[PDB]
Amino acid sequence: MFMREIELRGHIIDSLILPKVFDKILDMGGDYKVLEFEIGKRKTDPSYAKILVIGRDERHVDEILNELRDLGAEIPEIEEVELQPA
Amino acid sequence: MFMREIELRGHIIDSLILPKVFDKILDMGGDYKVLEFEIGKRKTDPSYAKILVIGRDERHVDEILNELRDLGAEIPEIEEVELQPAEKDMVLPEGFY
Repeated sequence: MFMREIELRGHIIDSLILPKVFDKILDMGGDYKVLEFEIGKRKTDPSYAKILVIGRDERHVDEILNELRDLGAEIPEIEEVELQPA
Repeated sequence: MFMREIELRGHIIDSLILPKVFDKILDMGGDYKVLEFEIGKRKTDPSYAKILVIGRDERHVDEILNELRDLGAEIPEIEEVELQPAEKDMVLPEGFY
């Protein structure tokens, strides 16, 4: 099984970024674990979430990744950060 | 300086609940610090947040907690509760900036 960790930075709180991300991951046969979650220090700053995505194999997982990038685009004010060797 | 710990439970994310809790505490002259945050296994499960509430004294913090208690009673997706500390004395004196 292959897994990669991604991070969502930005307006995580009142958006559907996370549910949408979670639905996508599961929709394609993957699973996730939220490894870190830090809320925006004041009700002003960017929260972030480190999500661990888990798959059968690297091509599988990456196919999910790429779709997760596409979601990042549409939903406004959320940045995706790569943690590992891209 | 007094502190009590509270916990929100339910649909923390995709709510405005958090910014509302924070706003209310700040409006009333307290400060808060988010201590823990746990997400459920599927978005249909409940998450929870532990938040420490800090005011000038117990009387006043109790005022805040009661406002926060009424907030949770209004919003249906979430319940609010207080946590008893494993420590008796929850007061801090002035200093520590």
